[PDB]
Parts: sequence; C-alpha cells; structure tokens
Amino acid sequence: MDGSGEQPRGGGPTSSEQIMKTGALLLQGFIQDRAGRMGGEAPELALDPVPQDASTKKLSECLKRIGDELDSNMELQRMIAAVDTDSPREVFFRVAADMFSDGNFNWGRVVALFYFASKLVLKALCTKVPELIRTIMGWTLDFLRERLLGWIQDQGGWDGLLSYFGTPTWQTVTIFVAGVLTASLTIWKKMG
Repeated sequence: MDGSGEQPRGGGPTSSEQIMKTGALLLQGFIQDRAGRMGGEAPELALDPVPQDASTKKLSECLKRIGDELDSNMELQRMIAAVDTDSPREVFFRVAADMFSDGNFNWGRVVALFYFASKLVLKALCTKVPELIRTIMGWTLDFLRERLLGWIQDQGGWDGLLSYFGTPTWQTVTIFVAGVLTASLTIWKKMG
C-alpha cells in the first residue's frame, strides 16, 4: 500500500477521454467526406458528432490529401482487388495483427489502418448493407480503444501524429504506407 503516483487519470489533458473522442471523430470524418456531401436526417450515423474543429479539421487535410493520392494508385488498386471479402472479420484481425506483429510503434500501421478500414466501410456502403457500416466502425474503435490507447498517451496526444508530417517531401509518406500496406497483401496471398 504505497502508490508513488496518485491520480494519473482524474482530470486534465492527456486523458483517455480526449483521445477516444478525437479518434472516433477523425475516422468518422475522412469517411463522411469520402462518402459525398451530406444528407439531413442521416438515418445512418444518427447519434454521431460531425466534422467541426480547427484541430480535427487540419488532421483531416492530412488523411484527405493522401486518401486521394493513394486511392489513385493503379497498382495498389490492383492489389486490394486481388484479395476479397468472404470473411472480413478474420482478414481484418489477421492483416491488422501483421502490421503490429513486430517492433511496437511506427507510423505506417496507423495511417495504413484508417485507410484500410475506410474501404471496408465505403465498400459496405455500396453493397447496400448499412447495418455493416456501424459493425465495422465498431471493429475499428475496438482495436483503437484496446491497443492504440496507452501508446497515444505517451506521445502526449494526437499532436505527435500531425507533428510527424509537416515534411516537405510528400513522396516518402505515400511510399511508406504503400510499401508497408502492400507488404501485408504481398504475403496474405497464401504462404509460400
């Protein structure tokens, strides 16, 4: 009975509350923007926040600027087309686990995760199964709340995410996630 600390989680910045919240807004943001304009009533994401915040708005510009460049890769588009759905639950956890199956903390994993799921989400939007749209965002925050929560606290907060970019050469961040994301697809084939 002698806790050296006291209340590292009672009230103040760097709280699992600001992280979880920005996390569910950021992803929900790059999607609504990629789905189109907007639609009153929104019977789909009804009880849900909406893009609104000069801070979360800029971090969207980073995921947006690359969501367009990467999504125009005809080679990476030939790759995702080489996979398939069938069991998006096993693949989502198997492919994911592979991104963190070594090392511990990087930058491709995160970016490569939001965009990888963006398709599972958008792809479900076309398929006409909105009850799956919500079931997906569910598997996303599940992995974020369970694994990417303690690590987001040590970096202070999502400020480290955006502080990482700000780099002039934008071809090294697009080739990072692509080189890493494609690797998982390269082996996911069968085994070899």
